[PDB]
Amino acid sequence: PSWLASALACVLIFTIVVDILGNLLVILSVYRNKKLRNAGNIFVVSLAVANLVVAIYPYPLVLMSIFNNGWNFGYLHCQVSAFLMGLSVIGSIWNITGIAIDRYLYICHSLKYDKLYSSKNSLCYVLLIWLLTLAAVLPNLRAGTLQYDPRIYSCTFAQSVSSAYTIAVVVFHFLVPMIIVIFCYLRIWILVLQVRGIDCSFWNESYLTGSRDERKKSLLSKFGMDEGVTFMFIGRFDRGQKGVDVLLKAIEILSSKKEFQEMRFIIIGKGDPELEGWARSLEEKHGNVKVITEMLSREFVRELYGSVDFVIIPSYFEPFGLVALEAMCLGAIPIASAVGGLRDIITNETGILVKAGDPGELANAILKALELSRSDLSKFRENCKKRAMSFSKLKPQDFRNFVTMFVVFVLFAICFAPLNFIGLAVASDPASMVPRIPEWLFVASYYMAYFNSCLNPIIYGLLDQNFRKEYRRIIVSLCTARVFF
Ligand SMILES: COc1ccc2cccc(CCNC(C)=O)c2c1
Repeated sequence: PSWLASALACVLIFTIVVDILGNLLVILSVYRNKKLRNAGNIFVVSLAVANLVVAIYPYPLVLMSIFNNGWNFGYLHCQVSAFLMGLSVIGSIWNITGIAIDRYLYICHSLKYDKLYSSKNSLCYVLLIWLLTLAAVLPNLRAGTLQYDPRIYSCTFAQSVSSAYTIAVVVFHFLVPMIIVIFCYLRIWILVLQVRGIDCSFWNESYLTGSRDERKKSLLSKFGMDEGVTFMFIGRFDRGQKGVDVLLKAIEILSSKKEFQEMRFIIIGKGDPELEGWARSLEEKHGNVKVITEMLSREFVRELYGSVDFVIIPSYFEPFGLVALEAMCLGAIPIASAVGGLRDIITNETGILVKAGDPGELANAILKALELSRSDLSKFRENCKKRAMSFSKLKPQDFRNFVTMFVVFVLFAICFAPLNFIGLAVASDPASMVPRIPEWLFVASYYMAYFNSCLNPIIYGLLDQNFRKEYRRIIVSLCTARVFF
């Protein structure tokens, strides 16, 4: 391990150099560029400062202590260096949490409003984060959980001092931010796919001829049934995916009610033959229920969306649910299950939301849909059309910034995943897990987390076009001089 000592010194030498130069460039680039001068990027400046703190005083002492093979400085120099390392690591994960919340609210704001998301309170949330990070690192001085570790030649937070302090540090300052951020970028990725998936040039009301009342009367006549509140279902027949079984059980509940005579049902799909029989059974017993097992054209489905009054989406698990959004394009008021994706698309103003897997509540939701006059429906169709219109509005946008900030988080998660995992293993039995954990695994977990501090500016340049432009802009301005001929 003689060479392993010099190699460890190189990793830090690289980190210190790239951090000091790189994160200083990030601070300048945001102030210099008008494109990067937005309020939502105050967190980026705050995260870069957190990265700079460790390369100025803690890391340099750790670098000497590799060569010295011990702590040749005081106890205050150990307690303070461990403290600034805390504010940095804890500050970095909460700043990344801030950006993840900021960017999720940004897509939601651009959907509901024509004006861009201002990020007006960005400076206040940064100060709140630093008051939170200080409140978590500060009690480690009095408890005495900060001490030198010879293996990693540094003064850090010892995971073997108090297991209660480590479990709280792993849950509240790693597992808690991780969940918040993974959920945020999950909801962003769905909304970007919904923007991608919609086609306002195909699913357009223009393609339809006469009035909705005339087109509904025409569609119902061809199916052999008179005028009424027409409901539609479209999707494969399955016991626990698209929930055709929930709809079928609900029609039976409604068949006895005097309100059923004023209803019309057009079920479309194919799957489980038992469900296919159940549907055809009600088609016989009731003349207001029509089943289509055949595959209908995208052109005809578009005409159906434009003619029917409602579209029932009783799906158990629907992640995107473009069908709900496609129906809204042609004024079909959706009645859908409160599932992830459908919860995003359907507003309380646009459609009716119901609990997934309940035929009772769906029957009452279909009843609520029936207890609505021609005047009430016309505004609901308008809102449905306006909501689908806002999704296509975001199509020309450059979603490249969301990828960079996601890569920033992804890399942070890789660097600190072993350190927080070892911290849980050590928390089980501190006396037993000290030799049970391999030395290479302990050293690698710590130095990965150290290298992370210089990673963020390298990522900004290789992915964000505006950052790469301003890096060369500042570099050339200080290299080249001014002279007169
Ligand atoms: C919890 O507070 C601190 C205070 C100082 C630190 C200094 C260096 C590194 C860490 C993270 C090590 N925590 C885990 C759970 O692995 C610190 C954490």
